[PDB]
Amino acid sequence: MDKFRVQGPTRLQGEVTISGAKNAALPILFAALLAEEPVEIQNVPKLKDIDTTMKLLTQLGTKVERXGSVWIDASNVNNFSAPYDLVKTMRASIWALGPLVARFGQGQVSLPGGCAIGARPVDLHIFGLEKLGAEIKLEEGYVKASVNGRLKGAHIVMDKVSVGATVTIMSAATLAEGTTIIENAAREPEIVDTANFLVALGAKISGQGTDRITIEGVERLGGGVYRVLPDRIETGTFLVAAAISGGKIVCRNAQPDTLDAVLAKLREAGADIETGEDWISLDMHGKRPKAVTVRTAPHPAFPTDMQAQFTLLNLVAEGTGVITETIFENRFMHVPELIRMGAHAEIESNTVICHGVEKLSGAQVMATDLRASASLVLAGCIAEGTTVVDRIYHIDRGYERIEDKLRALGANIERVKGE
Repeated sequence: MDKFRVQGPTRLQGEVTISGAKNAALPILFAALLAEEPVEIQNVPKLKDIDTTMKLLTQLGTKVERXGSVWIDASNVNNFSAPYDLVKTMRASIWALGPLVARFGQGQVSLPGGCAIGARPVDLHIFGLEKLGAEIKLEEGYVKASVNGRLKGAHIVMDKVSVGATVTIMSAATLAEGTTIIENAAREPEIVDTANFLVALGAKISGQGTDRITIEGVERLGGGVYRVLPDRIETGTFLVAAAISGGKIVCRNAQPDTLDAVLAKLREAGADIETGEDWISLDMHGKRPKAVTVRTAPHPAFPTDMQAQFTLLNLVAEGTGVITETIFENRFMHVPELIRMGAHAEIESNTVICHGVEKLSGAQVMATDLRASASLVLAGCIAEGTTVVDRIYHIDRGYERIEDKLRALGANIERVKGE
């Protein structure tokens, strides 16, 4: 089990190039099942789920290959079933359902142990496709969809905001007969990116980014070249890296408008921030951060995927600050780990009261959540001594070569193979 051995303290400063967002690349890759002509998806990070997705698409009859781009030719897709062995490691596989039923009138995806599709009183993937006219069956370890003819546009009200189901419904609606209006739609930048990709193929969609998305169905989608947007969470992670170490960093290949809440919170912490069309610079001017108040909420509000990172920021800041989760109320496993590194904090209900200390101390730590794990690596960079972060494969799956990026910023980090 690989680990990262980090030697601190080190100021993290310089430049980093932000990779494409896996959370946008995945729905775009599945949306490509709708394309009748070749598609080139650019700026796709090299991460496990991307490979898993390519293997699944191939099984469906898609011709795929990759490098910086992933080239897709779904013209001859002829198998409409995503098997257990190809989906067991990735829940995103559910996104094959909508496109398949919308373009070929049928589809099915295996549901492995731990998969909660159909378990909610109202599963929005199922609800949305049913509203569009599909008949959904949950049988023999699969979720199956079918429709006689084409799907039909409908006014669909999502009873909860769901990025997952918004992608499913929006994607399938592009080939439905008529207009579909999605109310209470997820507003995440990845939804916007998926919508713009579909439009690039010839789809008619408006309202992406707002709580209401309107799709006017078309007979077919063609092809095109589309560049995946920057990973806003990776960006925030590196901005935090500089913010907690007195450094100055410039993030290249970034998209500032996906991070309004995060940048505003860093300014409250004392960061000197500037932005350009494709870059963001953060400069602490050698100063320790000031404690801030953080409250996670649905985009465009402060993102829960940056919560662990800002908890770390508060734990080395001047003053007492509070972290409040309204999305994942017990997403605090990074706290006990940081406490073993000398951090001072109390977890109370859905909040963490942080009492910032001047310097952390190295320890052997581990968190299974991707963002928490990355935060522990950052903590090791600024702590006094040696920090060993275990099970870093979790990071490997969500960040593209974070080791190389941190090293180029000044980190003393080494990947170690099993103890």
